[PDB]
Amino acid sequence: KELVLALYDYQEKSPDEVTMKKGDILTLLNSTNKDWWKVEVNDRQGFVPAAYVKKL
Repeated sequence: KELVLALYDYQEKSPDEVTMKKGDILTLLNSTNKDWWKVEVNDRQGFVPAAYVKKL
């Protein structure tokens, strides 16, 4: 498993993005990009800014 913690709220702005709330625990799917990481947030998958999450 690889979990991350949402440090901030983020509202999706494009079709490949997903929304998260501060304090959400997300499943990390792909962290190859330095700026945008692919995560699973409940049942949805998509990108959020890498700077806004913290690896656990």
